[PDB]
Amino acid sequence: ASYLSVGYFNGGDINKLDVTQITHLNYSFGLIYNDEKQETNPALKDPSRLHQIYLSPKVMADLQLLPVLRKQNPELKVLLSVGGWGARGFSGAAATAESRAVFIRSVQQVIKQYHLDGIDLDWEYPVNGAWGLVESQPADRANFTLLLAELHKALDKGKLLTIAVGANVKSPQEWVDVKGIAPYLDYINLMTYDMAYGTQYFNSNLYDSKQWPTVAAADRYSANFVVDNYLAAGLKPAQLNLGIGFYGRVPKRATEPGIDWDKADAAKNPVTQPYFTARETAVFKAMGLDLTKDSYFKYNDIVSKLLNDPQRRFTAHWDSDAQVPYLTMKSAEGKPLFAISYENPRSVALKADYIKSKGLGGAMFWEYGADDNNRLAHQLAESLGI
Ligand SMILES: CC(=O)N[C@H]1[C@H](O[C@H]2[C@@H](O)[C@@H](NC(C)=O)[C@H](O[C@H]3[C@H](O)[C@H]4N=C(N(C)C)O[C@H]4[C@@H]3CO)O[C@@H]2CO)O[C@H](CO)[C@@H](O)[C@H]1O
Repeated sequence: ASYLSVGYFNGGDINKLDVTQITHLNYSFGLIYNDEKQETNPALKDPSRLHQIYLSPKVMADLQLLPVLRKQNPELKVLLSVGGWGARGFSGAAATAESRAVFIRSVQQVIKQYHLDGIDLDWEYPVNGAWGLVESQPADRANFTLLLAELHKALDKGKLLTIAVGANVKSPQEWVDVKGIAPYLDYINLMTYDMAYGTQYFNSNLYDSKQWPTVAAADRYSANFVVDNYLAAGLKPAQLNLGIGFYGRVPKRATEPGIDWDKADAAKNPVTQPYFTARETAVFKAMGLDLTKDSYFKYNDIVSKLLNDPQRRFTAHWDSDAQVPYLTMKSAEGKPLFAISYENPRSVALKADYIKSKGLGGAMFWEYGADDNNRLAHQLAESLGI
């Protein structure tokens, strides 16, 4: 058996990447010129370029460096990934025969100009939108299928067409017609992370934790559960890459009450209460993580600031059921508080073992700039036999 290792790089530096350890490199992000009224990026509002791909100056400069990287690994495939969390424009781009043709024409132009091997679409998310951050409509689901079918017909034979899809149970069931789009995609990147929300402690647990259990049923996610949901929806295992996050998250449960929305009196009667005080929030703020804005910490920052804290305020632990590491910090009363879960070489190796045991097509990871001296990608490549 052979396996993929599909590495994303958030470039929009790139020379520190060891591309000998991956089969595919996705450069992130291309954006989409769009007319969504809430768009705040002034560069995307050019009406003469509506529905085309926007490349910032840094993105253009980095894409021109790709022939250098190709020398280091002549087998490497390089794609541009368009979209990302918060990226507007897909709903409109996919909506009509006119808009789709503009977008496809732009994809073809970018692949030719920068000698890319293909394109990755990272739409977060069709139908659902994303809590007011991108426009959506129920027609997104059928329109996404049309866009991918028309992209497949337009792309030169052999160029790659891939997508990234969300962990949410509703993605294969309601948002994306996975059986309908499977004929058009070389592989599908499952974003099997970002689970440390609501009442769940862990961000990318492989299985459910018993020691640190998720309280509300609708929050009970694991990478295994996500894979099973896409398989049950009809995707074949060889077409799937299990996504691995080179980062961790402080769970929302540490700082926000957790709601079980299956309760009739849900909003006023939380089932979990926050356990961070201002003391713990200030510790993270002083290290660059403002928990009022976001909750993630890159793996290299976990290593430098948390695992190697001079005053050893963070203690590393292993959850044998979730198969991922986590850190605790001591409260003012000296009690352990669950601070952050993440991925380390041991847990990355167990996810590669899982890939092999299930016959998945490979691994994907987000993102290479957050690795610690390429150690997580190296472990992934070793465990997968890359
Ligand atoms: C809309 C938004 O919030 N934008 C912010 C962006 O936000 C980033 C960031 O939140 C990143 N999170 C992590 C953990 O790195 C996420 O990263 C996510 C990608 O957008 C998704 N796509 C993939 N793929 C395709 C594998 O993984 C997913 C990844 C992890 O959740 O991208 C966003 C951009 O789109 O971050 C920078 C840096 O603080 C901010 O100035 C701001 O631009």
